[PDB]
Amino acid sequence: EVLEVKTGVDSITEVECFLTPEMGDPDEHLRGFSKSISISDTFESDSPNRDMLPCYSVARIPLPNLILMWEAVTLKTEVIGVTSLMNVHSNGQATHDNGAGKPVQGTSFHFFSVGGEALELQGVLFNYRTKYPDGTIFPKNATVQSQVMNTEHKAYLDKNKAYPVECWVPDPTRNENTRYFGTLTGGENVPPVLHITNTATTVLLDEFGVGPLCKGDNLYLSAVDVCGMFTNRSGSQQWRGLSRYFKVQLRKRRVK
Amino acid sequence: VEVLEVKTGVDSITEVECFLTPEMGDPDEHLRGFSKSISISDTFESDSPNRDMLPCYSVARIPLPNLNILMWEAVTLKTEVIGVTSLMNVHSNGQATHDNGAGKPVQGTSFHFFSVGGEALELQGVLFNYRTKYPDGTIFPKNATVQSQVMNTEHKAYLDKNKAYPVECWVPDPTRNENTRYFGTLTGGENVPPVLHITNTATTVLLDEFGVGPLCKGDNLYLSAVDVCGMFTNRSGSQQWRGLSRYFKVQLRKRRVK
Amino acid sequence: VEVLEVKTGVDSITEVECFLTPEMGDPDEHLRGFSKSISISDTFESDSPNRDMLPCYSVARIPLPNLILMWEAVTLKTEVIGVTSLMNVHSNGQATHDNGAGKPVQGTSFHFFSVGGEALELQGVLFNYRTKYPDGTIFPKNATVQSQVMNTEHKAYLDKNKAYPVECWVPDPTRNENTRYFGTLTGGENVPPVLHITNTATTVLLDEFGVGPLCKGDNLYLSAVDVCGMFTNRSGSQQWRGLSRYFKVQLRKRRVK
Amino acid sequence: VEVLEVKTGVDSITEVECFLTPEMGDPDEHLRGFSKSISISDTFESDSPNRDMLPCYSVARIPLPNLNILMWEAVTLKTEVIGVTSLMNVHSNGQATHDNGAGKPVQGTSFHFFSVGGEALELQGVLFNYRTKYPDGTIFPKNATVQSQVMNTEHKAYLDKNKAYPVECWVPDPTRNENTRYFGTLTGGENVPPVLHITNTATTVLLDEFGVGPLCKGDNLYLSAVDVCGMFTNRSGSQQWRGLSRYFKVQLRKRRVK
Amino acid sequence: VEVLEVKTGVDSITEVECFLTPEMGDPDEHLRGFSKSISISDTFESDSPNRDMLPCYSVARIPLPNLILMWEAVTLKTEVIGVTSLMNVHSNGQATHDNGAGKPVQGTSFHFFSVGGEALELQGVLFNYRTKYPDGTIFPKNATVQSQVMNTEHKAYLDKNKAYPVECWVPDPTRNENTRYFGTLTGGENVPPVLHITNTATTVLLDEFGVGPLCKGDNLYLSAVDVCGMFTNRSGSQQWRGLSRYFKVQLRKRRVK
Ligand SMILES: CC(=O)N[C@H]1[C@H]([C@H](O)[C@H](O)CO)O[C@@](O[C@H](CO)[C@@H](O)[C@@H]2O[C@@](O)(C(=O)O)C[C@H](O)[C@H]2NC(C)=O)(C(=O)O)C[C@@H]1O
Ligand SMILES: CC(=O)N[C@H]1[C@H]([C@H](O)[C@H](O)CO)O[C@@](O[C@H](CO)[C@@H](O)[C@@H]2O[C@@](O)(C(=O)O)C[C@H](O)[C@H]2NC(C)=O)(C(=O)O)C[C@@H]1O
Ligand SMILES: CC(=O)N[C@H]1[C@H]([C@H](O)[C@H](O)CO)O[C@@](O)(C(=O)O)C[C@@H]1O
Ligand SMILES: [K+]
Ligand SMILES: [K+]
Repeated sequence: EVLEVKTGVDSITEVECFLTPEMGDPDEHLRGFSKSISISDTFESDSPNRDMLPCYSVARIPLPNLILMWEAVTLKTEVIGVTSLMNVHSNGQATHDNGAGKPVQGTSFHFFSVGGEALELQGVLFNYRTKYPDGTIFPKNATVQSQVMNTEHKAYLDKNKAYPVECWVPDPTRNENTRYFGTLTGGENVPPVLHITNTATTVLLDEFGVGPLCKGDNLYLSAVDVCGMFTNRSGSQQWRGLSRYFKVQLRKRRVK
Repeated sequence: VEVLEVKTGVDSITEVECFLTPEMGDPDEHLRGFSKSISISDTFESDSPNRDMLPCYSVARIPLPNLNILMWEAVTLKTEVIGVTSLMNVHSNGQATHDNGAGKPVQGTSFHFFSVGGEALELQGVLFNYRTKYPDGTIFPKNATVQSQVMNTEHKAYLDKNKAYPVECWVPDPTRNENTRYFGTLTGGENVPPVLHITNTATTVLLDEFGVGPLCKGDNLYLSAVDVCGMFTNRSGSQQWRGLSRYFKVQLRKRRVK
Repeated sequence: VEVLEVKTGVDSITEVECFLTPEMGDPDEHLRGFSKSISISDTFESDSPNRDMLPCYSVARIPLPNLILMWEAVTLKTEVIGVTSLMNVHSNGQATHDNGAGKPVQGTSFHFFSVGGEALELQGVLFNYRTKYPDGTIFPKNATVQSQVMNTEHKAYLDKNKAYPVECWVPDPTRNENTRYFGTLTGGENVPPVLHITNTATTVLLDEFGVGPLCKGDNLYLSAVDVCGMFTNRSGSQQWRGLSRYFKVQLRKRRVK
Repeated sequence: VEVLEVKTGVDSITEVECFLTPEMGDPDEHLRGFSKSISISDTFESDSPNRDMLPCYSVARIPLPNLNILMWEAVTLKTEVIGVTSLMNVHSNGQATHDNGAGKPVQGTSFHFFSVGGEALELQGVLFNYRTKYPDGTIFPKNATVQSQVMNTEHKAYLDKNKAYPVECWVPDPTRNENTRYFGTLTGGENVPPVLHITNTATTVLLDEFGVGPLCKGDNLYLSAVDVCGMFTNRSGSQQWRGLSRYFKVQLRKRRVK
Repeated sequence: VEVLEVKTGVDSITEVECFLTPEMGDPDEHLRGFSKSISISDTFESDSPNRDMLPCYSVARIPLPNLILMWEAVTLKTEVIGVTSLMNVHSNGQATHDNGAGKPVQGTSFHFFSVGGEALELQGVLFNYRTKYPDGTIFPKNATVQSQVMNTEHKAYLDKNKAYPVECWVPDPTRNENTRYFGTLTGGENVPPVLHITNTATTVLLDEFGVGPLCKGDNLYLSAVDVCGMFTNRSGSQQWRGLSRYFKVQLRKRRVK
């Protein structure tokens, strides 16, 4: 039972933060990058290293202690550091003789969610025989059906640096208390197109005028911003991610 | 059928929620969601695709709570492609984009399609090449002539079976389908990027201009889909179609008819 | 003419539903919907395309129930029929790369449709005024170099099928008061077809005064071109490929003076 | 001026319909609508384009019915590029896309621009390379300096002559042009596809935020255009700009002013 | 500060019109609007771009009529000036193919503008934290590996021209309450510039409460980046090319307490 919104000065609050990307971080200098990508010699021997796998980012944000629940009403969000991708001089692969370095480009996934509980995930595997590495949380008891839909693969995005992007998507059969948005753009030559502005707001209310309700006074923010790949001089390629800004406005809602 | 009032009350609404798996060909026990690698005939008349090389339309007939004249009326749809991020696996015996590079991602010709109706989707056959010999186990335009390459009105069918109706020879029949709402996009070209959006905040309203949605004959709801995302290229250069499942959530209400 | 009131009642509306087949050239008895392989002239002066290499505008004149009252075209639903046929990448096509699938239809496309109460009015514009157009086509006559940009002599009516080459003629924007036309040229050898289908989309044909095309002599004119791109066979030769277009038009009776 | 009421009555309105032809260079008696083949200087400093290699802005000054204080106010515009299908001629001395293939279509850098005003379009000069030597017979930014490569406010002109103002060194002056409405898109890149839409159902309203359109000084309407569609590549690989004409229909009404 | 009513009367509005020139590096006396040609470091760790190879943010502080009342920015018209200059494909560029025209400016672009009542607030993000940024630039200091994703130490104001490298800094979304900013990064070596011009488009600068940027000390801050892409020289060497941006801002007097 969702009842009335509380009003008055005390009745609203705001959460602001940045979620850093988790692209694999293969050494102490490579925060925001994955390990260079290697290709298995056969389909059945696919065995990616942990540091080669971008993962979902998640933050649980504590809210002012309050039945009243905080209701998330609006979101401003954008990718932070878009202009860093203009560094075309840091030992990249020249576009042609005497040219500048190739910029970050290729397959991207840009995703964010705001919810009153952890994002609920459904597993789908490109190749069910992929051996996922220690330190990741991946679909278990994979079968050939996992390549299209195996309803056994349910999870909560409840840990950082853990749930690989390629194994998991938001579960559309759940997530009633979350609003999620994502775009996959695939292809090795896809250009990043990244917009920034402090004038754009997304409303998180459903068709009944109710936003995510924050259980235990916690707000869940999740993101992925794989921008593409950086190509080194040698031709090796690494995923590159960037952080995402969130500003969420919340109001006190009475519930029964 | 005269369409009369909508029934109200707690009893008057129901939801259907499900996923339709893709039917891309499934050439062996490890390759669910993929087709056989594509081979090319040497002439038009020798085009003889194997069944497991042909993506087919997916269909589900969903029984609804029995009525009875009341009919369930489909009012809204939420839908999306499930597993979009799986296409980020660029390390599983793909063809390197260049020396030392990552594997080429799934890309190229795609068809994304879905429909919700109160009866089977009605199909019209159109053939790229009327001399194509379609394989046993598929249902395809019969008595094809050269006119079948542009329009032959003999080729009518119902999407009434799974793993049967090849995508490439059938489309929704625009002269029929009064009791279905359908939506599709073909994006052709060997290098087209998949652009796949997901969100739980988007709803499609299924009502026509008179405020009437599909009416479920015999208390059955028909959901149909194709989500050929593109082709996967193996190390050898061979290419296979790759498809993904589609989620449907449909809200229905009871409607009286006479 | 003064346009007056719309008639009402059961008898006052009618509907036209049909398809227009493409006219791409049809170079032999197996290649309906395709053109002849494209050949290139050595010079502008030697450009001499054969008839079966030239896509043409499609047109249908549809008689309406006999009726001063005129039928007024109010709405249109339209789509390209057979879009999924372009997924046949296994039929004598040039491979994308070694061991790869066949190339799909792609490259230059023209998608066009019109609904009018009389024939579509055409204006001729020539890429190359020295092109010798073939017998059996209807093309701009007395062409001069000015025909490459605008020669007002080249006026015609789209009044015959398999006759008016697409590359020679466009809708005349200076006329066509009694037609609604819509078209997009997307040029380039690698452009991807993007073809949408749905039975939920309607185009309203009324102008800014609330008046649709009025059907002179109780004839409705439908015109289309749907050159989807080119098919490349294993030799590398390329042919235009077209598809049919569905039309459903709702009409109502209108009094005029 | 003080803008007062609009006149009404049958003869309070008039229409202008015409077309503007492109001025691409016209290098010989057979090549109207094309430029000369494009060549490239050996140094930045030696850039010296031929007149016939430089597309120019098109302009027409259209006399309106004599009024006298009343002025014609331009209210709406319909406009269209004329001859878009001509670009389907891929069989006329073109460079084949690959062995045995069709000719390459017109593609690459385009500039599509149109304006409607009650006086000549006001131009600001900006030079890619301030040391470019512009040819006799063109009107170009004079006394160019390195600052002309980004902004030199000395370079002001009126679009008041045809075959004169090269496209590449002039743009509409956004600091002026209060009595004109202008619209343009530059799409740059050697493989850019032309995307040209035609319809007689699209109208642009020319009224500003105060409900006032361009007011035609001396009963003259000014129409300006550029429609460089891309480049045509011939068999040798050499490239020429190709332009097309633009149709304009403008509706005007009588406005009292003081 | 409490925001109260807008003042009316003829005296109550003003307008600012200006252009901001690009700061791409200007490697010599002939190359205003271009950067130095781009060179690539031999190792990732040794990235060390020269100052004249780094485009920077442009900023102008514009004094307003001296006035508690404050000038409130309400609307903006803006566009890139000189878009057609990119049609110069004949000035010692690299031919796209044998006998072809020169490659146009293309590839990675950043188009950005802001209007505020105080300096734009910046947050630093580094592609490579071991990049040695050159003397004469203002760049994130005490860089660590966290600087490659988010190091909140890297805060700055866009308070100087020719100083803040584009690749190091973005608008700080956690600040800028009194600024409206808009930007698009389009990355990739072959992306085509798509540049629209028109004098008919207005951006409204009011927030959801109907309040625009309020100009502290009667100064308006305008900021811009218009890196259009790269020019490729005949040798293959590449230089960033930028263009100026026009701003017209309408302001009104607002009483505050
Ligand atoms: C951004 C960056 O750090 N780029 C460098 C990359 C990068 O650190 C790794 O690829 C991340 O996984 O490393 C480059 O050098 C590597 C390792 O130092 C290569 O020379 C590879 O070294 C190996 O030892 C290895 O397995 O990592 C052997 C392998 O054969 C080498 N690979 C190649 C393609 O030569 C790199 O080029 O990948 C340097 C780059 O600046
Ligand atoms: C628009 C323009 O001015 N283009 C010229 C460029 C340009 O001035 C610089 O690249 C700006 O940084 O210079 C070109 O010639 C240069 C020198 O003027 C080259 O020959 C390079 O000269 C060097 O002395 C240098 O380091 O700058 C040595 C270097 O090896 C040379 N680089 C190459 C690739 O040959 C140029 O091509 O870059 C001429 C161009 O018109
Ligand atoms: C995803 C997958 O299984 N790929 C494998 C394919 C397919 O099994 C068949 O082509 C299906 O027809 O077969 C290969 O021999 C090949 O063609 O190079 C090896 C490749 O690793
Ligand atoms: K007319
Ligand atoms: K001005």
